[PDB]
Amino acid sequence: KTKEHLMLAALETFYRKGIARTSLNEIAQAAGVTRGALYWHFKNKEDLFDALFQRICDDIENCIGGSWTVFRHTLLHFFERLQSNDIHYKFHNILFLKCEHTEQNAAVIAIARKHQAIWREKITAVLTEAVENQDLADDLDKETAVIFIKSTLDGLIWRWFSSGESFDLGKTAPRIIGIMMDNLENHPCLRR
Amino acid sequence: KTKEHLMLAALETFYRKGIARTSLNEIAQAAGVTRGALYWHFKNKEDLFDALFQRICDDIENCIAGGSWTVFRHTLLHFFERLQSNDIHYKFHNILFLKCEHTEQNAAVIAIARKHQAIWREKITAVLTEAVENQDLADDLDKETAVIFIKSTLDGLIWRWFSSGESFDLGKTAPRIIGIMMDNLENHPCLRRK
Ligand SMILES: C[C@]12CC[C@H]3[C@@H](CCC4=CC(=O)CC[C@@]43C)[C@@H]1CC[C@@H]2O
Ligand SMILES: C[C@]12CC[C@H]3[C@@H](CCC4=CC(=O)CC[C@@]43C)[C@@H]1CC[C@@H]2O
Repeated sequence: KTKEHLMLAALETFYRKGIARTSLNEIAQAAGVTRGALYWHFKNKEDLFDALFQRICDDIENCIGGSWTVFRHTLLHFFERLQSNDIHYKFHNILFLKCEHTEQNAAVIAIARKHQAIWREKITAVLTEAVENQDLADDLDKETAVIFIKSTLDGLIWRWFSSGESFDLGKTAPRIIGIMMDNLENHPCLRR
Repeated sequence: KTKEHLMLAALETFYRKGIARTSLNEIAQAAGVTRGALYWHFKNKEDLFDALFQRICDDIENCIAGGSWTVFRHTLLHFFERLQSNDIHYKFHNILFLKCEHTEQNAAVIAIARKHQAIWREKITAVLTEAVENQDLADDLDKETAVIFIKSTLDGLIWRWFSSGESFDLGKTAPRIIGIMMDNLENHPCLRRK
């Protein structure tokens, strides 16, 4: 029952050509099946992409003392896996570099926005649990903190991919995370 | 001259269709000129892209005017203000971050973008060196890491704003981000050489 084989074929084709220029025919041909066999498992490009997104989010929550400490470990492990896990590597490379916000990709981009709001929620919860445990201040502007966290991580990923991986992510990621963590805990500009 | 018209028509077409699906024919059509009149001024899509990037880079370098590290603060704030208020800068950076897939077809356009990145990396290194000499930044500052820190911090704000459909106020967020980032460059020990 390996609907996993069809996902990995879409991942390879999205990786090689981008999402806009990938056709269902290509994915089926790459997965070595008929259009009909592909269709029984995934109606169209969006559901392939949604399912890869789900696989990524599931790997993250699997790998999951203290809530704020766990969060630190989650961000660190994320950038490790970006380097050592080929699916995580190729998926985020697609998300940041091969997903033009065109009207051809409108439904893929709605999918991505859907997981963005899930992730915003998981962050808002971590921030609230951290306020309660006294890791963050009570006047933490949580809404700007969520933007702050997402921008920081997005910028490192975007920088690393868009530069052709020209720097050592294993050296650089802990320092970016270390700084961002310190700012959330201490910087006045992140409060109301 | 007439180069200006052709360049705006390229920018609109890149913003509508992205760089990869834009044709030189369409740009000519959009601009009201024959294919041969365009080719005279711009030999290919890459030349148009390069022209637009230079004009953006020229705009920023023009708007330069206590202490040059505090000037850096200003030009950074002016960048994010221009992004929200200037149509060419908004469209151009939208195309750069959202409509420029890294396929084999765009590789020449990406090379052009990497060339302007390197110009900007050296411009950042020079601002950091002046600020060290001035002692706005510790002489101990790790300049290589700091440049990646600066680009990654700023890139992340831009990516976040464009890819989320501009669902937050850049005018209020960007000054906070810039203030934190510059605080970290002066004070955070993670940005020193040891
Ligand atoms: C930054 C990001 C959204 C937020 C994600 C992040 C990956 C790590 C992470 C895991 C969580 O448990 C909370 C959300 C975060 C913090 C994602 C990587 C790309 C995406 O834009
Ligand atoms: C971050 C960035 C490179 C560095 C640029 C930045 C725009 C603002 C800017 C102006 C300068 O004076 C130096 C370089 C910087 C700081 C660019 C926006 C996109 C690009 O990736």
